Amino acid sequence: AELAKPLTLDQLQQQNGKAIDTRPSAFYNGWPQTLNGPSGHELAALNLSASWLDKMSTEQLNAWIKQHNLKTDAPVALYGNDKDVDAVKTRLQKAGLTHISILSDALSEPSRLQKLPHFEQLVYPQWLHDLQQGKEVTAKPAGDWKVIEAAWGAPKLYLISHIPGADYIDTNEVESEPLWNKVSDEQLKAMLAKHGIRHDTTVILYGRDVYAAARVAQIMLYAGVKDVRLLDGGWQTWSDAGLPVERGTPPKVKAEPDFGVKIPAQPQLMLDMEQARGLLHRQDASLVSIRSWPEFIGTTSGYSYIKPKGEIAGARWGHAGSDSTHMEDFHNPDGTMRSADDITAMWKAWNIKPEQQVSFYCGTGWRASETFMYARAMGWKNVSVYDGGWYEWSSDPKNPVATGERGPDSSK
Amino acid sequence: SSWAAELAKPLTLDQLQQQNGKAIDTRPSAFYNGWPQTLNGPSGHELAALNLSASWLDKMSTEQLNAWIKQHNLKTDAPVALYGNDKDVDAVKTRLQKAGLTHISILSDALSEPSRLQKLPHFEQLVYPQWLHDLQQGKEVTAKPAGDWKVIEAAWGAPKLYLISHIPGADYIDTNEVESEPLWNKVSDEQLKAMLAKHGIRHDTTVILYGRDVYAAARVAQIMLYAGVKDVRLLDGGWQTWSDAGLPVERGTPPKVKAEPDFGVKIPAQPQLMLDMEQARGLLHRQDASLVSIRSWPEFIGTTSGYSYIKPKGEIAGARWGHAGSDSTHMEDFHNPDGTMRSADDITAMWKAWNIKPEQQVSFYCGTGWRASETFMYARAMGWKNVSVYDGGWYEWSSDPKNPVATGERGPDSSK
Ligand code: NA
Ligand code: NA
Repeated sequence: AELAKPLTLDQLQQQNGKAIDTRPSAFYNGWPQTLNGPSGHELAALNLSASWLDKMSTEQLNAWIKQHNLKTDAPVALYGNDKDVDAVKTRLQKAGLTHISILSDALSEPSRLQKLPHFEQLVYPQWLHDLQQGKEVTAKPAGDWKVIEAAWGAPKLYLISHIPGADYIDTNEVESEPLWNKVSDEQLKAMLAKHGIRHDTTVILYGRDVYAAARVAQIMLYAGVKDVRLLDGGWQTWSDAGLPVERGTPPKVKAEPDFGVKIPAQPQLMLDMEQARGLLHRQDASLVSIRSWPEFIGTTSGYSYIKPKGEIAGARWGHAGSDSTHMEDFHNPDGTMRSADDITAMWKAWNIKPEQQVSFYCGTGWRASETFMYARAMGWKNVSVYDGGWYEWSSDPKNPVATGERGPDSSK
Repeated sequence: SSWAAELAKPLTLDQLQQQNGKAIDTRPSAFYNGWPQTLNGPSGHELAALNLSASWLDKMSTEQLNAWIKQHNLKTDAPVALYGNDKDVDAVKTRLQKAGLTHISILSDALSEPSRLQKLPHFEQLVYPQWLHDLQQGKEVTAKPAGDWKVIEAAWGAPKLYLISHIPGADYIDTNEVESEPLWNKVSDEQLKAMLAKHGIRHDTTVILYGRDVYAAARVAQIMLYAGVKDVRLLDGGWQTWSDAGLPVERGTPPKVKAEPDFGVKIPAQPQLMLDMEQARGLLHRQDASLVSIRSWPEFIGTTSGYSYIKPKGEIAGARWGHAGSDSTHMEDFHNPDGTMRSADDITAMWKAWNIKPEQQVSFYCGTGWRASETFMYARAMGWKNVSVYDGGWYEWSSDPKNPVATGERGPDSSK
């Protein structure tokens, strides 16, 4: 049961061990725990939040151990809040790790920490609550800000409960028939004015599902809202935190008829079909499929209304989830974004790399929007979404299609 | 219900793991162990997958399948997900249903992510027939020998069955060429030097051994490794697998071999792969070392010596049981129904329950070293870094009545 000898970061390194940060990911990502506090995690630290443990079965934990290459007898040094450290210690002990210490000097040198380059784009609930209350917070919006729930269709679960002061966006306001591509620049301008968004309004989006808010978020970035943020993990994190809620219909919003710049200010953030096709078979560019494996291999289209099966020939698999409405490969057990290191490694194995021009697509753009926001938070400088995705590509039977089981080599 | 016909829904590995289910790899063990099905393709199995090859099924009775199911603790109702080719998955699915498993799915994303696969760290040391045939015929193969290579059949005595048939281009080595009376220990370094030269083997010749019995070839292989042949391999499951694959064969006496008088390194280049009695005794009563008995349970408890010409009964005191087989000449505990090496995960668990672990200095012995060489070759392929054979085994140990002897039913605690 007892911990082994405490180790400094230097000693752990000399012993080829690994540091495990037991704090929630928000903090691992770069959010300081208190104002002006240390930002980020120790060099090469893994993230295993004590708060995830009740949603990790024995086999999930075993898989996480293997996937992070924890050798059975190599030292692991835990840090963070003392209850969390103890809870993680116990699980790792049951999982059969044999040399568990605390990292004694964890977080003591702010200048050697690593962070998500734009962690401030993935907010967490306590921070949003403190912002609302007028408490001084890290990376405060520069001016006006708005919080907005996004979902498909008329307000429904929002009427039962929502984040206080939250406006509501029906996804149908930003996308439509016949392709489920974004609506016109003109329609986006009307939409932005109506919800009182100017180019310098910070917009904080959340949803029951992260991908609905990400979809709206990426479109607003395209249109020209400079500061657009997501609630990491979506509404569930706010619910689980037991923060206050409001109910009923969205309150009247004051229109902002002058956006302040020409829409679209960032047109390069969205590719069309020919542009997407132009990325294929290149070392310096990647067209990334954010589709489930059965979609990628052609077992299923993933969608009721899409008849053709298969994938974009030359698309590099970026992973996704179990079907077209889930994103498990990008999520911690609490629904927040997996560690940037992990996402980076998963993408690298498929030759998808930050120096490339990278464009994500899926069935119609939702899952791709989610990975786009993460890539942006990760500091990836040339990312975009190919809106039309498989629905568009496969509408033309001349377009090259791949099917069957294959690996990274097959998308050179 | 018993007429029920819906397919259990496919599961991702993430899903199987959420539910603490079991994956079952229906491929032949060579691919389970890590051999890729295509040059540069995925290598190995999904984490903690079991191996139940479709090709074993016609050699597994109802009782054997039931014992296998129970040994791997497949709960009647817990999710089981299969993968492999369609014909194999279906054959295995049908047998598992007839044994009464009820929640049987396909693992829909099996092998889709090479980096999470598990394999023998040196799967290439345990070759399989199609690989060798392809090598012979100038095809591209995984883990190709670096330079010259030789295939060699090993068996006790002069060429018998070898004259009826053998692998094409196989030479033949009588085990009497590597070991002899009075102890049945390896012959001297000088005689090994002559043995190697006469068989055309230099330190950088890849040697591929097989026998009608795996342990004959393992015996010769481990001695060659000790001498300093760097790349030594076994045909997994021995001659029988080549015969069952229906591959071409050759007949008659062993062709002449070009002598190779210069070995190229001092023999022995790896002396630490063989222990003497004193070195073996030095492993006893340790947490960081094990002296491992690869003998049948009746040998281990003193019911029988296991041998005609060995009178004392019992076991080296403090030795740890590493399993073996039903009697002194079989190895069921290390074999699949096709004769190939049983799963590394199972062998690892079986050793661990007797406090035999990869972190230890580990030395295997038996009566005279044959079975021990077999397990040595497996632990080597499993990537165990400090393993050896204690050549003299029970025959040498018990020849001196002063050496302490253990007897009777006992567990791992009696070997601390
Ligand atoms: Na679209
Ligand atoms: Na011997």
